Amino acid sequence: ASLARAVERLKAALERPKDEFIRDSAIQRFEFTFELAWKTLKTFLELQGLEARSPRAAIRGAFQVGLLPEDPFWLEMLELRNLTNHTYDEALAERIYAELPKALERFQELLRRLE
Amino acid sequence: ASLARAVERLKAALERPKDEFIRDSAIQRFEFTFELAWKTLKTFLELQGLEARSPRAAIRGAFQVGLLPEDPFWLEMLELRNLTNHTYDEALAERIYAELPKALERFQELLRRLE
Repeated sequence: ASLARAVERLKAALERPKDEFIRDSAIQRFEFTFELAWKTLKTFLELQGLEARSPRAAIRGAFQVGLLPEDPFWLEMLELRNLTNHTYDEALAERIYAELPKALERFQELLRRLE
Repeated sequence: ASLARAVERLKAALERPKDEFIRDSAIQRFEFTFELAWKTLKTFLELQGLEARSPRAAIRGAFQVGLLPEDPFWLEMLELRNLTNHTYDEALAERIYAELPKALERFQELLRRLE
């Protein structure tokens, strides 16, 4: 499970010229990237004593323990991520794809900070 | 939200010639088309005067009331449905995709029977 590669796959879909297929595939890739992301934070945090038993906690953890800089947007992403399974609603699909480009910026940031 | 419509969205992605983006989008259209499917059984069961709290309970209930015929593949789908988030692993995505054409036959069947 490589984070650097999951990002590469998300970026990929995000550069293509949008249509419903590339859209959904972007959303799809957004989810598994987020899974590897928070697990990353987890492992990192646990390494130094702290404990994260859930994504939000891993976000909150990284925020205090330095790592990621105070960005209320991460919590915003977490919220979108819970909707991916309700995208049978095409408007919600669009509403989500609209924020992926930013979400990508955050992931690219985490990759950097993890040195 | 229409199940019949969500099924049509899956069919579409399945007819198009394959590649990564289409692959991933078919997975994502499965992630939600399945969510509507169990929420549709739940509703049906409720109207039947029964109770179903979870996806499995709903599928088991479907078999009991005689809506759907005995088919162990429905549980395999649920097992697949819960792996979408572990798609950062491409060997898995391919494993899921391969089973989608079968899953579509079953969704179309459910739709046909709710008639």
